[PDB]
Amino acid sequence: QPHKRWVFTLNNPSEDERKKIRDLPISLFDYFIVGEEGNEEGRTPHLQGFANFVKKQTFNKVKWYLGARCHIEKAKGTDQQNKEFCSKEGNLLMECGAPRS
DNA sequence: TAGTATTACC
Ligand SMILES: [Mn+2]
Repeated sequence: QPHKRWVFTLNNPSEDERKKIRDLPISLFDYFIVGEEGNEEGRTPHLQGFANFVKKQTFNKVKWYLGARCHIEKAKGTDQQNKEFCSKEGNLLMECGAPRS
């Protein structure tokens, strides 16, 4: 049930929610990336994220760390694929660690 | 899994 690797989307993040995530300790993660997306024409600003935790984490622990309003899923793709997907719009909020095999 | 949404990796 608890799982090491999760993606997340957070739609219309507020400055508070961005700070919560910004302020996460980097010791929590083997790899973590968060991109700001959805800022272009007629479209929803959101965080596009991926977390590879040091330890496996339950669904509700992940929501505690990242925020109540996040949509989260067990990651099916590799760290590298997620790194590319969450970097695709060119405005990264944070990235720490390195992608893992 | 719940929450926010059409954004969400393979
Ligand atoms: Mn996106």
